Amino acid sequence: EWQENKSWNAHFTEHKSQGVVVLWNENKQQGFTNNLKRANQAFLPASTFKIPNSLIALDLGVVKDEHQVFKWDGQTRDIATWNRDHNLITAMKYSVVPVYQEFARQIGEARMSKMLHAFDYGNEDISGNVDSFWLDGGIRISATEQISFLRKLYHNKLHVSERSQRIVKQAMLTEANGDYIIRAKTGYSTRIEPKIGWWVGWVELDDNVWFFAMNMDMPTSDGLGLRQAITKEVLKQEKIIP
Ligand SMILES: Cn1cccc1-c1cccc(C(=O)O)c1
Ligand SMILES: [Cl-]
Repeated sequence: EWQENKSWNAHFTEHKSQGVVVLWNENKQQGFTNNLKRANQAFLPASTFKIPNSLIALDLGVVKDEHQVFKWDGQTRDIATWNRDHNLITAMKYSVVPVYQEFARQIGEARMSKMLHAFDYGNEDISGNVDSFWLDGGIRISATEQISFLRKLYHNKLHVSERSQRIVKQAMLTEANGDYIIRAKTGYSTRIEPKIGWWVGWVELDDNVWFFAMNMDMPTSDGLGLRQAITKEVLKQEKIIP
């Protein structure tokens, strides 16, 4: 069941923004969104694609473990944090595209396509460059499809090893305190209109899990912090976090 709560739109209007937040109450098997239509609109995943990409690279042995160092190729890029060595944890933390492009090249088109089909991921279309299709290719996924994929990951039900799923969930760790744990991944799609920002993941509580997927229009990088801030405003309104 899906329920529409337009009162969350105030959190977007407050910041002259437009977007969608989708929540799923795992215990109750109930979903909530401010915009049912946009919740099912499929967009490029951009760096949220680092979740499946990590899973595939680990299961195929392209990445050995979360400590393997992927050395910087020496090309100075516009993101300072990318011009350094990384492991899986830091590469997800800083959304280090060039590390994941190398992964994708080693995975290859055929294994990439097969895995995404096995994951039931979005429209399963990797058309484009094997090392950029999640940024400017044919793959599309909606906020509700992100949640359905993440639920499989949470439960170790994806068709990769349990170990691979455990490592990626570790790498998704974003915030933890005495009240909740957030495992999540941001995205920023700039190469093809509409430019949007993503945040997808879940909130672990003592006795429930709330999955979330949000996206919002992002004409400039100035608003990127609104991805987390708006989501948290919704979570606070629903009393999921303090
Ligand atoms: C600052 N920036 C401009 C374009 C892309 C980025 C960027 C780099 C690293 C992480 C993130 C993020 O969304 O978390 C964004
Ligand atoms: Cl952890």
